[PDB]
Amino acid sequence: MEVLFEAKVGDITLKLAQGDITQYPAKAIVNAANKRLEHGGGVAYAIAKACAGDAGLYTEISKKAMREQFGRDYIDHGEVVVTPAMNLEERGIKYVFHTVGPICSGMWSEELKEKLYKAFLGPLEKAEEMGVESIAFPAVSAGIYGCDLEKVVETFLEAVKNFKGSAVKEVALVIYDRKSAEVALKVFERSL
Ligand SMILES: Nc1ncnc2c1ncn2[C@@H]1O[C@H](COP(=O)(O)OP(=O)(O)O)[C@@H](O)[C@H]1O
Ligand SMILES: [Mg+2]
Repeated sequence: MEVLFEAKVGDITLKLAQGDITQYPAKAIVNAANKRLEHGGGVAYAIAKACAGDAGLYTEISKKAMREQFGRDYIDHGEVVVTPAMNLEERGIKYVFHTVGPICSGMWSEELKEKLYKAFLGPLEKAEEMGVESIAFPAVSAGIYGCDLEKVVETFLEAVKNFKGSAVKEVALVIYDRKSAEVALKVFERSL
C-alpha cells in the first residue's frame, strides 16, 4: 500500500494511494457494487472474498442487508447499503459501504456524472450519519462500467469538496493498478 498524495480538504485529510482497498487503514471501505449487490467481479469480488472468505456468501449477506435497509432487491445511485467487514474487522475495517455507480460504457454526460457524484457522496454522508471518521473509496465505475478514470477522479474530488460533515476526518481514494494510479495522481495535483 503506497500513499501517493495527501492534502487537506476543508477539515478533512484527503489521501490518494495505490493498492488493495481491502488492506487500507480505514474504518469503512466503499464497494463499487452493481444495483443488485451481486459481487461477481472487480473490487466487489475482492471485497466480498476478503470479508467473508467466499464472495458468494457476502453476496447473500449484502442482499439481506439491502432488503432490510430498503425493502427491495436493488438500490439506486446515492443509496448506501451497510454490511459488517467481518474478516476485515481485525484489520480495523469495521464496515463496507456498498454504493452503485453508473454504467458509462465509454460515454460521458451530465446525467452519468450526476449519478457517479451521488454514488460518491452517498457513502460520505453515510459515514457522517454513522460517526465513522475514516473512509476509503475505490474508483467507482472506472472498471467494468467503463467511465473515464480521469472523469471518475474529478467527480470523486467534487464530492469530497462539496461534502459537509464533522465526523469524517479522513478520506482516501485507493487505486489498484500503477498505470491508473499515476493518472489519478495527475488529477489530484492539478485539482489541488
Ligand atoms: N482489490 C481492489 N482494491 C482497490 N481497487 C480495486 C480492486 N480490484 C479492482 N479495483 C479497481 O476498482 C475499479 C472499479 O472497477 P469494478 O470493480 O469492475 O467496478 P465498476 O463496476 O464500478 O467499474 C477499477 O478501476 C478496478 O481496477
Ligand atoms: Mg445506470
